[PDB]
Amino acid sequence: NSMDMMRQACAPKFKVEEAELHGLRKSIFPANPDKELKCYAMCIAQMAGTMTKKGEISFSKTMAQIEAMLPPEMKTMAKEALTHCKDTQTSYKDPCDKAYFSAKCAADFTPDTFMFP
Repeated sequence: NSMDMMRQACAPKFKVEEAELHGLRKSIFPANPDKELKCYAMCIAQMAGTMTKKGEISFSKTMAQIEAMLPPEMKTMAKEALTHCKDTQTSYKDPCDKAYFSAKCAADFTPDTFMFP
């Protein structure tokens, strides 16, 4: 898994622990997480290349990634979720918030669908 290779790259850098991370991997995103957990989600986005140097999330890149990565029969639902959640980042100034709440929006929209490293 480049999923586990992504978590392994980011996790040691943040004050996060296995229970938190297990939760995200299972599409469970608390509404009020530690800042460190939000910044872990940002680290993941950066490594996947979905975060722009200005600290915004690329919808077009995230969409392209789903298209190669998800089971064929999950793709339309995952695309609907990303489309719906596209604007979520625009309500947060902090780039850790943008990345974390973007993923939470998608995870909430269609549970048991996304793979969060």
